[PDB]
This record gives sequence, structure tokens and C-alpha cells, in this order.
Amino acid sequence: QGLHLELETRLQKMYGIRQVIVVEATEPDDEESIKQAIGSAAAHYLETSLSAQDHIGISSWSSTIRAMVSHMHPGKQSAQEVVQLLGGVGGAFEATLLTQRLATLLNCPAFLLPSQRIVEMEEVKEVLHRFDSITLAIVGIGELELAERGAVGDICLRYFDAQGKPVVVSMGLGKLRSINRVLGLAGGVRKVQAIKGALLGGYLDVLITDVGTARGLG
Repeated sequence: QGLHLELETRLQKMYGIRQVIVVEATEPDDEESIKQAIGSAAAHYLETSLSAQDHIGISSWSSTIRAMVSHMHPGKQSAQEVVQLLGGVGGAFEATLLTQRLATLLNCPAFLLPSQRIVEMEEVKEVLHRFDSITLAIVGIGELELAERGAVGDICLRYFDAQGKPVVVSMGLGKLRSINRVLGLAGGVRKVQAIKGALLGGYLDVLITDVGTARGLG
């Protein structure tokens, strides 16, 4: 870790982002090697930068976040709650289980979005209620390729353009921007335009990414 401190610094200045952490993948041009390096660095970050007062939201459909969780270990309370920030219909179950797994690890409550008033409407509002308490959002960044309209990428299935302007239960982009601390976890040469869009929209406060990606952005 920490082999690219100057690159981190330039990216922080270029994009007006607080923190960039740059990791080296074992296999620098491989998507899976990249996800595992980012996830591992993410696990460590959360081990040293998480507060017991933090209310965590996670983009549970993200495989990079899946990599983070699989790199962390099991005990006293390490957070206030873990809220699932995106839910859809089955995949969906695996995203629910991931959110739960993270709450178990942190020893805290989980707020989940499982997959003619009916109780499951109230379960959804329970999670929606939590969005306003969230203090640390952890999010993956998806690439597109909506496209023809202007979108290059998404956070939580919320799409944005090349400058980060916006173009299923999930947190909105406006709500995301105001969170105390948003951790982005993303790398891959295909994601650069998407990540720059997210950076330019001001959605991220911390980005953890690989060297090649950081150089593409840089």
C-alpha cells in the first residue's frame, strides 16, 4: 500500500476530492485482481477509519463491495447500523445477504430491502427512513456500455452524465451528495469516464481505485 502518493495528490487536486487511495492489483490489467485489491484496501480503511457512531449505507449490488466484505473479519459494536441503499427483484437475495453479512461483522442492526396495503410497504419505508441518518455511504460505480440520452455511469442505479449531472428502491444522487462521507470503490479501464463523471458531480469524498484507473483519470 501507499506506493503512489503523488498520483493520489494530483487526483485530489484535479477533482477537488478529499482523499484518493491508490492500490496496485496483483494482475494490473485484470478486472477481478483489481476488484480484490480495492476490496482489500476498503476492508482496511473501514478497520481504521470507521467510528462506532457511523450509520453506514451500502450499494449492496456491487461486487467490489462484495470483495470488501469478504476481506473483513469477525466482538463489540463497530457501527450504529448498515442500510441497504438499493434493492430490486430477482441476485436481489445475494444483495440482501451481503448487507446482513456486513451488519453481522460490525455487530450492528441491518436495514434490508428483501427480494391493498401490505406489511412489506412498511418494511421499505423503514429503510427509506434511515437514508437521512446515514453518515458513511459506501458505493460502487457502474459504467454504461439512457446512453443516447446522455448517461455514462450510475451510482445505486441512479444515472449521471460525463459531468456528473443526473439523467427499484434506492438513494438518489442529490441525497448522496450531502452525506458526511461517501466512499467510492471502483477501478477498471472501462470505468474511467464513469468514475470521472461521479468525481465531477461531487458524489465522492474518498475514492479507492487501482493504478491504471488512477492514471487514466490523472
